[PDB]
Amino acid sequence: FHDQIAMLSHRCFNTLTNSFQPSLLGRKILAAIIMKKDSEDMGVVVSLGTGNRCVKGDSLSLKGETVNDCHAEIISRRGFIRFLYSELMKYNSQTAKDSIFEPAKGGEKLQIKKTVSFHLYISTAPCGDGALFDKSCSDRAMESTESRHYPVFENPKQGKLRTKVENGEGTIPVESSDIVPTWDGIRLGERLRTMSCSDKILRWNVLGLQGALLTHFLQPIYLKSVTLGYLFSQGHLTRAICCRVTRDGSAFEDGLRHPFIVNHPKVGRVSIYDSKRQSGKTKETSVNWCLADGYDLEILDGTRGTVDGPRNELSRVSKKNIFLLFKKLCSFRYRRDLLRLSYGEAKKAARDYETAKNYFKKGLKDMGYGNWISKPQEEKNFYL
Amino acid sequence: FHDQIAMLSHRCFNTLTNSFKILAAIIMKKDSEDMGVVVSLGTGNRCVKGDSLSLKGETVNDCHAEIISRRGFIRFLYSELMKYNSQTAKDSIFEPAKGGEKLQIKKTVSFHLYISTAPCGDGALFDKSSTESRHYPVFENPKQGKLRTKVENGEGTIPVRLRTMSCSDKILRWNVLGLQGALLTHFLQPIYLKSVTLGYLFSQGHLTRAICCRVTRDGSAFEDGLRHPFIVNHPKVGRVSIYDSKRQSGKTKETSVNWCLADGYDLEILDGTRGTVDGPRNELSRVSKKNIFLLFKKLCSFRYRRDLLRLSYGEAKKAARDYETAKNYFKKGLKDMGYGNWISKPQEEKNFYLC
RNA sequence: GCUUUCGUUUUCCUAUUGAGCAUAGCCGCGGCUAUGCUCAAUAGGAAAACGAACAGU
Ligand SMILES: O=P(O)(O)O[C@H]1[C@H](OP(=O)(O)O)[C@H](OP(=O)(O)O)[C@H](OP(=O)(O)O)[C@@H](OP(=O)(O)O)[C@H]1OP(=O)(O)O
Ligand SMILES: O=P(O)(O)O[C@H]1[C@H](OP(=O)(O)O)[C@H](OP(=O)(O)O)[C@H](OP(=O)(O)O)[C@@H](OP(=O)(O)O)[C@H]1OP(=O)(O)O
Ligand SMILES: [Zn+2]
Ligand SMILES: [Zn+2]
Ligand SMILES: [Zn+2]
Ligand SMILES: [Zn+2]
Repeated sequence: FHDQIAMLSHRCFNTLTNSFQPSLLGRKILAAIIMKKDSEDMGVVVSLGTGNRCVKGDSLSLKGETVNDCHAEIISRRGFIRFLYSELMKYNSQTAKDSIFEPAKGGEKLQIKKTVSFHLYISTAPCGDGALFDKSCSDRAMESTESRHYPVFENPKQGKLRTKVENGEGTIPVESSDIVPTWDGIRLGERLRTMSCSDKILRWNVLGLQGALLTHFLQPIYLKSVTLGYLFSQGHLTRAICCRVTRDGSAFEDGLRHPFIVNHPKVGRVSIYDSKRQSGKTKETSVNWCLADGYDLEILDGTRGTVDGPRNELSRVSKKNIFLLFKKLCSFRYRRDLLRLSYGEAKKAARDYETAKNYFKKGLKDMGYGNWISKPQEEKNFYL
Repeated sequence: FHDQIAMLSHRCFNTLTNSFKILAAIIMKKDSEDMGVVVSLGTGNRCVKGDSLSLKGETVNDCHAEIISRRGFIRFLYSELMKYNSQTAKDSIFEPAKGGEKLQIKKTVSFHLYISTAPCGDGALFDKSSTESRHYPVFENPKQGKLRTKVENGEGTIPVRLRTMSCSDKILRWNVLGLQGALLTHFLQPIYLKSVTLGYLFSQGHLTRAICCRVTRDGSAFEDGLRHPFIVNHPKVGRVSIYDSKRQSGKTKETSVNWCLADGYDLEILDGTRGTVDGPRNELSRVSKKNIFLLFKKLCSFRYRRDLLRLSYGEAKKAARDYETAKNYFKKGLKDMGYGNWISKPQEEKNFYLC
């Protein structure tokens, strides 16, 4: 099953970039999101991302003209958001049966179908909490019929909240670092910190894959499976994405309001590993692709968060673009009240998601993990 | 021009540190031909917490670079005014003012400011997106111009628990109310700046709004209301031609450094977290409000002014009706333009009697 | 001891400008056109070795 998913992703990517320059043959982390219409359906790759770089501290934009992280699975979810936006433009009364959404209780917001299953394929494991192991301890693949998760908590430093920092390799925890995120502080030379990968999947599961922007229109979309081409671990990943939150009993889950409930998807490894993995050859290119694009494999610069080339125009997976798509959806959905408001105010306007996020940070702090280190408030709130 | 200012400031810093990062400095120029000499110098990017507050004003609060440099310059001005006498008025930079009651600085002498980076607050609100003489600010979003308060454990600010105002705001307060401090308006006319040199960041519209031109956004109705001899100063804004192109994202030193012309080689170190001298003995800071009050009392005793020897620090500060009116009008004008409310500390901190 | 940014050395290619040597051609002893090699300056792309960025697994 996982072998089919990996072959699907690799085939789509290779058939897309067959006629491009050879300079794309270097080391790259390839991450895709594949949809399955039903159990018997073969499945089609619905979102493709590459790139392993983040903007520099000076490169940050007060008008949202950068992609803060160009990472493989992060770009994969940005393309997934673009796919969801495109589908919501496609979604209507006539194509409801073919579409991938069905209205929830009251019809205010939609949810994915139960047959339609989402599977996040990644070449390697997500950075941060999901990478607490060693290469020589990479466990093999077994076929378990049960859906029961077995997370591991052997050390108190496992499960904390971590951040990836510019110029700084690895993932650094969210300690009680009293440096409040401030814009001009960063400009004068304070490091920029970004929420890590697995720490940004805990949210996708406790809160939603759609982010806080998209929860105004659809119910939280949950991963149905995570397939890893490399660095797969059962307990570590299962803790990192779904059950680090509920280590201390159901008191965390029961407090969380519907529909923002925890969810333990199925995890898996590709049937046959890929032999080639060299430490070097890492390139600044980032390939972004959505299913609605066609044959355009957009190329970006991760050191600067913009399109590769001397022109270096605006990309399409950036906060400005995603907010333009937000405005397009609002115009399509007649969301006039939210159509004339700002960015951070729009993120906070999701009362349910905001309260769920606050409960998330409160519980993460109570279990001795950490708060939710964020960007400066004037960077997460801008106008166009 | 501005490259000369930067080189002079940096060589003076090196000269002070030969016997032994952000920087602000104030230099004096007797004339165009003269090279110029430093009078104030400071560093630092820290502010005290909410637990080290002093009811008697024994601890310095705002430990940033520009503010401590201004302080130090105030101490130099106290020493320079004390050195005045009728025998050596010609060689001194002071001359009697109108009415003969108060001194003033000479017309040829000018004061310039160099800041190694854009000041915090409204001075670094721009992303990557000396021929002139007119000031042209930029007003793009309502966020620009809002008063900001320093945060604890950080270089940045937050828009408007102990709270201190941002560096750019304070350098607006100087330009409006002069550099002469609070207790020296009895005997001294206000002293202003002439130029500003931002050696590592620069915007021809952002700094002029940060320091000078934001009190002129809604017209010239703020200068006329202010009473003479208090006027808004517009220093000439410049950037060093060749700058350090490389940005350090690592940790920095929190200790502030200060020096003034009258000190000589007595470089002083402070810790911004607490507000005391760097040392296990927990020494009293020589630039604290206590020392300023003591020097003011010494100046009144020397000048045979027994009138102000009875009053306390707060009473002496409010005794000058013109200056307090100028302050109150400045704060009201900042409030009126929708830039926020100047967070004034309670009067109990500065209302103490020496024992 | 594995896990983004700075640089140093070497190699290769493309583009622009200038000089030296040799060959073929033409015009009124002189001058001009084309080709091969060497050097000097700048821009872009690729690879190898080494060094530092801070900080947590
Ligand atoms: O870019 P992403 O990795 O997809 O996540 C970004 C952003 O993180 P970045 O630092 O990378 O920009 C925010 O994460 P933090 O600021 O907390 O670190 C978060 O928004 P919040 O700050 O409100 O949590 C999230 O938003 P969402 O919840 O919708 O997924 C989303 O923001 P964008 O939609 O602007 O990309
Ligand atoms: O010593 P500084 O850092 O340069 O600032 C202090 C103080 O500011 P902070 O308490 O924030 O550090 C006062 O500002 P407020 O807090 O009261 O708003 C104000 O003196 P006032 O109490 O009279 O306002 C000011 O300037 P000034 O020279 O006019 O006094 C000066 O006070 P000191 O000169 O006593 O240090
Ligand atoms: Zn990552
Ligand atoms: Zn689980
Ligand atoms: Zn500052
Ligand atoms: Zn001005």
